[PDB]
Amino acid sequence: SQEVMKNLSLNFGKALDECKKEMTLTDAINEDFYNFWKEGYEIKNRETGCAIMCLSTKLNMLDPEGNLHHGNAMEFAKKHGADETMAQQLIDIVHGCEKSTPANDDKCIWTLGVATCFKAEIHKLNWAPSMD
Ligand SMILES: COc1nccnc1CC(C)C
Ligand SMILES: COc1nccnc1CC(C)C
Repeated sequence: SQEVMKNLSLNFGKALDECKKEMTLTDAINEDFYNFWKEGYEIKNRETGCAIMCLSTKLNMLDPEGNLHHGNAMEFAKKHGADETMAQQLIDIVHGCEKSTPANDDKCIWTLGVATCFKAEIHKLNWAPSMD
């Protein structure tokens, strides 16, 4: 549900400010986060992939190679209002996109691709939120 996905994204984003400092990241990234769930919007900045990976890691959802920890990702979904069935769905999508996205040494870019694949799957389900 959109409503859930809205709360997830707001909460995934909360620690952005800490990552900064910790990464040297710019304001191109805030424009990418602000626009993320916009239909057809396309993330072009490498450094936004870096920021997602830093956020996910800080939430214990990511191993040091960029892959999803499925258990921890379920725990994060459930903490923010996803029931079981929605959470496991979110998980099957990230995992599916992990498998489909070309492998890449550049974790930041690979993370872009996964996050793009994910966003597209979520619009398809009619779950992408309107983030004011
Ligand atoms: C795990 O990452 C997430 N999980 C659920 C919802 N939103 C995101 C992130 C965004 C949009 C930055
Ligand atoms: C956990 O969220 C994530 N984990 C790894 C890479 N990308 C994201 C964003 C998604 C899944 C949209």
